[PDB]
Formats: sequence, structure tokens, C-alpha cells
Amino acid sequence: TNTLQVKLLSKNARMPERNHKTDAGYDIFSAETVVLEPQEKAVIKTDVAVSIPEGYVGLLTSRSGVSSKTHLVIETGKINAGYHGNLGINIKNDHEDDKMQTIFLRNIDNEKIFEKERHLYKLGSYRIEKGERIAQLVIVPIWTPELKQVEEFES
Amino acid sequence: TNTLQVKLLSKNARMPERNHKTDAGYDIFSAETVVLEPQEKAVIKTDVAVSIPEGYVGLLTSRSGVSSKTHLVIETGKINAGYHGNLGINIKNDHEDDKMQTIFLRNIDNEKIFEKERHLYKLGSYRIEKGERIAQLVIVPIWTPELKQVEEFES
Amino acid sequence: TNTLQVKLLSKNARMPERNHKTDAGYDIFSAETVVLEPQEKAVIKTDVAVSIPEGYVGLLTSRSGVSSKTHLVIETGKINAGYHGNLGINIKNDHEDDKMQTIFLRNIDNEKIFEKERHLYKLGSYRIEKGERIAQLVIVPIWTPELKQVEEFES
Ligand SMILES: O=c1ccn([C@H]2C[C@H](O)[C@@H](COP(=O)(O)NP(=O)(O)OP(=O)(O)O)O2)c(=O)[nH]1
Ligand SMILES: O=c1ccn([C@H]2C[C@H](O)[C@@H](COP(=O)(O)NP(=O)(O)OP(=O)(O)O)O2)c(=O)[nH]1
Ligand SMILES: O=c1ccn([C@H]2C[C@H](O)[C@@H](COP(=O)(O)NP(=O)(O)OP(=O)(O)O)O2)c(=O)[nH]1
Ligand code: NI
Ligand code: NI
Repeated sequence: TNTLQVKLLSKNARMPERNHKTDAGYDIFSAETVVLEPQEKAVIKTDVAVSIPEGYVGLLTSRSGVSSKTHLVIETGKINAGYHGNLGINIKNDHEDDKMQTIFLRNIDNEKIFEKERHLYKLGSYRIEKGERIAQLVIVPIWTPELKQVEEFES
Repeated sequence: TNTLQVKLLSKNARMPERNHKTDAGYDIFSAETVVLEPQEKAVIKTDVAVSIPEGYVGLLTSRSGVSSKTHLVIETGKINAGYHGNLGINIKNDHEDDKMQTIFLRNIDNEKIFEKERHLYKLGSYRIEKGERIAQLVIVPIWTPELKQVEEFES
Repeated sequence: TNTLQVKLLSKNARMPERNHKTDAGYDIFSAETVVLEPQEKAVIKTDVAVSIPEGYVGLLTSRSGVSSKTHLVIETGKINAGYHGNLGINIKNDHEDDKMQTIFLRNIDNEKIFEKERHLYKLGSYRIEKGERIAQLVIVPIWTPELKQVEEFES
């Protein structure tokens, strides 16, 4: 009743966490490791499925720490009450494509990642790693009345 | 009561649709045909008016299919309970302006549109056509208490 | 009960305003004066703190007038029920960095600001001034049930 059904779709999926009763949302973890170049768009698999009951909508939205620090822009997803598919993260690396190149990409804390092997990445490239806090899920009640075409409003 | 008032403002306006009782929102259709160049901003007319009752807010928000596939970024609009004006779609083609040009623009499914007449468009240009599913409306309850200036919080 | 606690953190902070009972949100004012260059990111201090009660989330979101007219993109912040810190505005000037320069920057109405002293700014630069309407706060009820790992959903 006052419980939400969560299903893991793979071994790479992590269970959402609401560590504090103070918090409004549930920590969503990536089930993928991907490198996003400037201007590049992607849908990140969480390998998690939720069964939101009717009368509610789920908001798969961005964290403030990742969005303020990095150019990673997450378009909030509206999780329909009944959708049992894989929760994707609609993401875009909004860093501009200035043609410049660097020897290291940066994490979701905007910090430079030092590698043992030298590699040439385009400047402004980010990497998201398996099991990282990149999004959060917030469930909000909704009002869905029947629509009535009207020629001029009540008042 | 448990009905929402909808008004069409022209012949080009289409009635919002909630085809499934599973869905949280209402399909919003464009009343315009416009071509958006890279970095170009616009407010798309739906020619639709809604009368949301007090204690609720409307969220004129993006669809997941259009936002994940195209560079079309819709800034979610907060529809105030009482606003009876034309619902606009605050949109931006976030494709970068790389000065390059192509012989065809692309639709809201990111597919290339083949034309009988050759025309030169800038690379990353999109066209939205009259009567297309580009946005959705989600109504959510709101808490609007009176504000009290406080020197230090309750607890 | 049906009141919200608001705390000012400095002399530069302004009290949020819900001028109409028609409106869904509360007008949020900047406590800073900053110039944002193209592609530049910042967190704007409001010097305001709110004590949202449990069972609710706050949405520190963009105004339609500023977002449709300017390239100022505000990533909606989810204000947790219990957070008593400074409300920041997660902002980005999404104007592209075209290397061009102009003798005047522009305001949150996208109008050119004429100065007595000539200065060279990069094209697409915006200035936000102390005490300006740049954001709004909308509080929405939330459902936070306990999570139960499930192998296959109820129905
Ligand atoms: O724009 C913002 C966003 C967040 N905040 C505050 C409110 C919130 O309680 C706190 C945490 O931000 P979020 O709830 O949006 N994300 P999260 O709880 O995951 O924190 P973080 O992103 O830092 O891990 O920061 C702002 O003041 N302005
Ligand atoms: O980022 C997202 C967005 C949506 N989804 C899922 C949840 C939702 O039930 C389903 C449909 O997405 P939206 O409700 O956000 N838009 P719409 O119902 O119109 O579908 P589409 O945009 O594909 O027409 O896709 C994700 O998993 N991640
Ligand atoms: O995309 C939008 C955004 C807003 N609107 C309408 C609905 C709303 O009642 C009205 C005001 O917009 P917002 O509530 O989103 N922001 P605000 O009340 O502060 O007005 P403004 O931003 O113009 O000061 O404009 C649209 O039609 N489409
Ligand atoms: Ni939102
Ligand atoms: Ni951009």
C-alpha cells in the first residue's frame, strides 16, 4: 500500500536508496559505464523497473551536485503509473564542441581523472561509471480529470 | 468538478488526449508549422486554453521521445491556476551552430525529411508541423501557505 | 501549520512574494549582482532559507519570461523538506561562445544595457542584478513509501 515495487533487471543494477527520512527522492544509480563527448546525447540504463500506482507520477530528475558542477544536463523523465520497463536517463553533455583535446576526461564531480595509460579525449568529455549517483526519483500525486471542450470558461 | 475546462482558440488547435488511463499527462499538439535553426529560440502556439482550478499547478512539459531523439529542448512551463491565455511552448533548438549546411532538415523523430525541391538549410535544423505531439500537460496539487518571516526556525 | 517559515540570511535578501492568490509559486529574488559570459555556469545566492515540512518538496524553478527571452537556463532545484541552508539558483548562460564581442551586455529582459563607460563584453553576456525576479518557488506534496525488492510485479 504504502510501499513501492522495485525490480532489478540485471546484476549491474543497484537498489534505490532514501537514506534520510528528510530526503524527498530516491538515489538512482547507473548500470552503465559510458563516456560522453561534448554535445553528445544518450539514454543511460539503470536496469531498474518501478510499478507506480495510479494517481501518481514519477519524476526521474537530476541531482543538484552533478548538474551544478558538470555540463551533464538531465531532462526530467515523467514515469507513468503502470510503466514496467527499464528506467532510462535522458542525458546530454552540454559542453560545447570547441575542437580542442585533452589527455584526461572528468568525473561527475568535475574532477580530472588521472589514467595510467595516456589517451586523447576531446575537451569537456565526461565519464559516468557503474554504480554512481547521477539521478534521483521523486513521486508526486496527480489530478487527471475528464476533458470537456468549452466555448467560454465558467467565470 | 473532476473535469477540466479546455478552450480551442482557432481551427488549427487540436483537443488534448489522454488515450490511456495509465498515462499521467495530456498530449499537447502544435498549432504551428515552424523551422528551428541551431541555437534558435521560439514560443510555439498551441491555440489552446485551460482553466486549472485553485490548489493545482499545470506542468506543460516535454515528451521523452522527442527530447531524447532531437536537440529540441522544452523548458517546462508552470501553468498558473486561473491563466486563461494561449498555452505556449517554450522551446530551443540546442543543436550547436557549426556553420555547416545540409539539403534536408529533420523531424521530431530526428529522421531526415526528403523534399521534392532542393533547399539549403543549416545543419541541425528541425521542423515542427501542425498537429504534432511535441509536449504534454501534467497537473499537480500545490501547497500555498502564508509566509512568516522568522529569525530562527522552529526546531 | 498552513504557514511556511522563511529566514533572511543577509541585508541583500528579499522576502518572497505571492502577490496573487491566483499564482502557484513564490517570487525569488537574487541577492547578488553577477555577469554571466556565454557557456558560463554559476550558483546564484538568494540569501534565503526555507523550512519545508515533511511530506512536501520545493521546486526552485525558472520564470517563463526570463527563460523564453534570454539564454539563461535554470536547472530546477528540488528543495528537501528539512534543508535549512542558503537557497541557490543553479544557472547557466546557454548562449554559445562565438568569440565575438560587443560594447554592452543585456538584462533578464534581453534588452541592451547602455553604459556611461565603454566596456568590451563577449557577445551573449547577461547581467543579473540585486533584487531581481529571476526564479520562483513551488511546493508540491510527495509520496515516499518504503521500497520492497520484487522479482515480478503484482499484476
Ligand atoms: O538549485 C538548487 C538545488 C538544490 N538546492 C538545495 C536544496 C536541497 O535540499 C539540497 C540538495 O539538492 P537536491 O535535493 O536538488 N539533490 P541531492 O539531495 O541529491 O543533493 P546533491 O545533488 O548535492 O547530492 O540543495 C538549492 O538550494 N538550490
Ligand atoms: O528519462 C526517461 C523518460 C521516460 N521514461 C519512461 C517512463 C515513461 O512511462 C515512459 C514514457 O515517457 P514520458 O511519460 O516521459 N513521455 P510520453 O508518455 O509522451 O512517451 P513518448 O515521449 O515516448 O511519446 O518512458 C524513462 O524511463 N526515462
Ligand atoms: O511555456 C509556458 C510557460 C508559461 N505559460 C503561461 C502559463 C502561466 O500561467 C503564465 C506565467 O508563466 P509562469 O507561471 O511559468 N512564470 P511567471 O508566473 O513568473 O510569469 P513570468 O515568467 O512571465 O513573470 O504563462 C505558457 O503558456 N507556456
Ligand atoms: Ni520539473
Ligand atoms: Ni547548449
